Amino acid sequence: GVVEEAHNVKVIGSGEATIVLGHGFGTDQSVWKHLVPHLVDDYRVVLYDNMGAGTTNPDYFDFDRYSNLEGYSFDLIAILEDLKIESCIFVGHSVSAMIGVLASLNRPDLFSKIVMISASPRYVNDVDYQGGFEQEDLNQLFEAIRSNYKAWCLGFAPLAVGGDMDSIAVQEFSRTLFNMRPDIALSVGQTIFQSDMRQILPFVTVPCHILQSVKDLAVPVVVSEYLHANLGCESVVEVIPSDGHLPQLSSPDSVIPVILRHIRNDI
Repeated sequence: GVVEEAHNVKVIGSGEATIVLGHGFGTDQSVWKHLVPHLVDDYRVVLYDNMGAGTTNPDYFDFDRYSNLEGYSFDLIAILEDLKIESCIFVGHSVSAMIGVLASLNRPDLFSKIVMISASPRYVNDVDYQGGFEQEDLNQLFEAIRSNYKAWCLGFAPLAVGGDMDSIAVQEFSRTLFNMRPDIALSVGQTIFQSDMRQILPFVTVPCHILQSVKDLAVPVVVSEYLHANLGCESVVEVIPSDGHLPQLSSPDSVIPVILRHIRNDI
């Protein structure tokens, strides 16, 4: 199918119990490689890539469509409808947590639970909210992307992944970052880092499990609490004693058991 080719959709197993996993900026569905082995016995598992990932065709990246996170949420519902999925657990890494939230506002019936890893509704600080970034440092970030994309990827990957700067996960993320087309990377980085989901959190109704590393470049721990306090749905937080924004890839021994408990157990 067109949709499923374009998003590199992969479906493993069958049956009603279904889990759909959405990745964050700069990576692709391979971020889930240490989680999926533990899901396939119990669930139909659905993997897909966001439009604009380096594994996707840049001719399909419609700048107007993806200038709002809504564009991605429409892609997610389309995939679910294409696959005839009437209900799933959705696991959203980084921006995909907010993409799943938006999709659940339009179609809450499609989701029984959202499990967020490394989520944030707002990165920019204001006098009454800490998201982790001042606008001036975002401006410098974007200028670096603009001036030398390879150099930016090499410097950003170790910061994002955390841990040892020479690790396999840092190398993997370095590689997936650099596989994006530089103009798409710049555009999507701006859209995500300038986003603001805070105002819609009270309207969420699907239960949410809010998971993050205690040390995350892009997600201060107070953001987990902000999500918990302001989401309209039932929610639970668990901060993991791990480092990094992609901790399911880089620290699976400590992280995967936590994710599995939240998938397998309801609030």
